[PDB]
Amino acid sequence: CPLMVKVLDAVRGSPAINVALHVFRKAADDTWEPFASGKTSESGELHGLTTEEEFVEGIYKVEIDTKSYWKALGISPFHEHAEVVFTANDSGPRRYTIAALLSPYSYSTTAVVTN
Amino acid sequence: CPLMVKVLDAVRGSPAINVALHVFRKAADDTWEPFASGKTSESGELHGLTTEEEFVEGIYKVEIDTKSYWKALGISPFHEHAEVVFTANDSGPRRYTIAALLSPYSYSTTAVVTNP
Amino acid sequence: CPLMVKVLDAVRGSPAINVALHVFRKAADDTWEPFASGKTSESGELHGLTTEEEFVEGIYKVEIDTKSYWKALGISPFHEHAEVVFTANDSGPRRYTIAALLSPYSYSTTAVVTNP
Amino acid sequence: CPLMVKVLDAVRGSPAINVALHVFRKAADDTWEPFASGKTSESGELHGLTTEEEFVEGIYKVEIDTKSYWKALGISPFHEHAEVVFTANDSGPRRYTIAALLSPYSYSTTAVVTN
Ligand SMILES: [Mg+2]
Ligand SMILES: [Mg+2]
Ligand SMILES: [Mg+2]
Ligand SMILES: [Mg+2]
Repeated sequence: CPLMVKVLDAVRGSPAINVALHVFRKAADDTWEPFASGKTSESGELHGLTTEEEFVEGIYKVEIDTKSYWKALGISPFHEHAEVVFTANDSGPRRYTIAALLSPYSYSTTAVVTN
Repeated sequence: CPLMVKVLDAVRGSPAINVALHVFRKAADDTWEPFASGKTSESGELHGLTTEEEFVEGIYKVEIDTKSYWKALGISPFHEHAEVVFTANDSGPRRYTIAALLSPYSYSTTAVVTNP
Repeated sequence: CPLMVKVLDAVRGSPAINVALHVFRKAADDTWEPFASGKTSESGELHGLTTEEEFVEGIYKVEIDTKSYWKALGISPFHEHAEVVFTANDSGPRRYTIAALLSPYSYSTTAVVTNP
Repeated sequence: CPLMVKVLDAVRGSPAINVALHVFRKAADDTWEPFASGKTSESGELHGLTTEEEFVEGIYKVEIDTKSYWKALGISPFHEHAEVVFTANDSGPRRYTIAALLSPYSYSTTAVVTN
């Protein structure tokens, strides 16, 4: 599992469940091309997006549909979505966890990159 | 001043100075059109991006060039940029402050929205 | 203004207004002595807590009463308060801005430290 | 495991390893009394602080020695420590995860309370 996403809800103090997200890879076109997607689990996590062989160096975008999440809860949100854009880099074995902490008018994202 | 951006450096505990940022607005054909750009001052702020008359209803994207900021300080950061995407003014004009707090492998962004 | 506090509400996207906070300074016997207190304004800021002459070197604690803030808005939050503990002025006088960003089960705090 | 702590390093993008923390319980004295302590693991986590029987309702303080962590890395920090103060509340089965995200001049803490 070279790439995992974890989403937390700062209003309810809970995993953010059933959050849709899409992963894109930058093409030589300089355009965003679909790569993988899913919905977070009851633990707010999404595993199995890609494989070591598929997840080569390049620029990736993770788009988290925060707006639909807050709309489901009946809370007016600010952002259309949360986006995390980064270069995947081979430097020994690397696993990427993208963590996101959601509030209606604020979000934070952190990368935990381990070996 | 309907749109202002403030950027802070969480490593140094300081304004994030000379940070480039670009604002885009979604066009009717769903592409991102350039809207405004600038760089943060000594106070980490960018004022004067637009006017009440120009800042019409729409979907806007603020792209903050965090990578160049960290690189110039000797740091190889995680993110290519921080980008903030939001619908503006769809209930009438508002004043928007976009705040960003930067660390090499993390950032947070908050919006303060006020009624003039 | 050597010490200022700014508090934001991440649920509403607004200043956190009328937030009570108390500042303490560690005494020579390691107890927390009252130092200053006040409440945030309509802009979410609290100015005038102290002066350059009174704000001597020491270990300071800012206790922000986040629980009463959320409760008055109908929300039962996680934290009793947010507290910020730091050594001040031990390399000479500095100006400190303590920023807090509040959500019911989360908060963040950042310091902006500048040389007068 | 009714109470777990997880600490992340936003400068290095990694678990915050070997971070000392102390847990205190408020006494009727209105004073802070030692309850449990430990150091975060290589995954930035600290488990086994208490038990369901011991972790009764009351006010708890988690003090995270962020200053010593940053000093070990040679980075000047702002805070003496990070403190998380909360009331533990019986409302069906509840497990508490205190998560902390550390930067030298900034930290965030979030509570994930699950059933
Ligand atoms: Mg290479
Ligand atoms: Mg309309
Ligand atoms: Mg001295
Ligand atoms: Mg009860």
